[PDB]
Amino acid sequence: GGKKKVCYYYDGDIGNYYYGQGHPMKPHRIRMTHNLLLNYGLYRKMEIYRPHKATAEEMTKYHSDEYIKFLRSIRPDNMSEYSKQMQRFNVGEDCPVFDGLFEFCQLSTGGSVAGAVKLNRQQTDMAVNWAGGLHHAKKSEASGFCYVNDIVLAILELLKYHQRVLYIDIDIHHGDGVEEAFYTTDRVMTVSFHKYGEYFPGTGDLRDIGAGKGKYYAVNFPMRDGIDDESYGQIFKPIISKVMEMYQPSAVVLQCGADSLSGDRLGCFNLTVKGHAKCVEVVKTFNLPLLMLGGGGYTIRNVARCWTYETAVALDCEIPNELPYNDYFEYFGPDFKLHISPSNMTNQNTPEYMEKIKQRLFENLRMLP
Ligand SMILES: O=C([C@H]1C[C@@H](c2ccccc2)C[NH2+]1)N1Cc2ccccc2C1
Ligand SMILES: [Ca+2]
Ligand code: NA
Ligand SMILES: [Zn+2]
Repeated sequence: GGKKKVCYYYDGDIGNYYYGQGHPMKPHRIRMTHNLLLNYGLYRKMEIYRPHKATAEEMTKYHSDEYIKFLRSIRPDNMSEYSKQMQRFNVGEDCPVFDGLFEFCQLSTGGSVAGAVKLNRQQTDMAVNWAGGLHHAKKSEASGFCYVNDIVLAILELLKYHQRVLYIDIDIHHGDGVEEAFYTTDRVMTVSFHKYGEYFPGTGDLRDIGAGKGKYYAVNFPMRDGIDDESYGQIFKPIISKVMEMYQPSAVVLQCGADSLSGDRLGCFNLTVKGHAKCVEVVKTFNLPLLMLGGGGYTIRNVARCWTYETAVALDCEIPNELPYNDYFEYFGPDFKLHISPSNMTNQNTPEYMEKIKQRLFENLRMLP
């Protein structure tokens, strides 16, 4: 279906935001990604834009005015004055107050909304925002290191021009904030694959299918530890194909959280970069306007590898396994290769479990008109 025009969103300041000592979320991984893909020469094939800072007006298309006013006002130096408000909005522990928190939100969000605008205007086929994908943020509360739900905001932008928008989430966590925003509408179908069972956020059971007009428009594929490329690949393509057939969206948002990779400091899946990127390849085959977003990922060398390779996939550009020299070269030792190996961990997702969950979701997809 041809090679695609790709617009890529990046602000060079993003890597300077720091969640605090010991916090596993490292915005610097976005800068490592960017530097790696520049050193592969991928800037020659795509348009690179610096996102605007999304305004409080843009954010309150979804989020409450009280919550956004709080995020814009809270700082490490006035936290004592806001103790009550911090608890109301779930800020101060997993979602710390840090210097430049609101600007981080603005840049994360600006990339996603700007990409959606570019898609709406038919000026690109794909838009990429690796600083986006903050799927846990809720209307009036922070959650799981997420403050502003850039994904929901981008989908609201797409809904100006698209009757039906499909959201797909391959982060190891359930995309609960996105699901919740659109749970009672048929104008967005949310599809999340995630680890389920004693695992954050605790949502995304098979049986959560939407409500009201949105009944059957939320799809959740709960998984166990140790899922591998072959097991994931054999459910992802059939599920997404059936979704595309039955729902017929006109735009797609794909959250590419890299915490579903093998060796992730917080995740317990066993995907390689190739296995993760196969999801991008599958979605790309439908030739629909596509917004590719970031997400989790805590082994930062593997995040940079993953999103570099997925940018190359978006561009249909073959890149060598030998990493080019770059500003973070030592982070890619001891091998200095792009691709990763799976671990020897047991896959707790038996082939029968995978088929059975698939069959249950197919029964739900038969309820669409
Ligand atoms: O990986 C996650 C969530 C965050 C989310 C994200 C993406 C991009 C930037 C900020 C945030 C990706 N998925 N986690 C939530 C959570 C909550 C509590 C203990 C560990 C974890 C890990
Ligand atoms: Ca997910
Ligand atoms: Na929905
Ligand atoms: Zn995650």
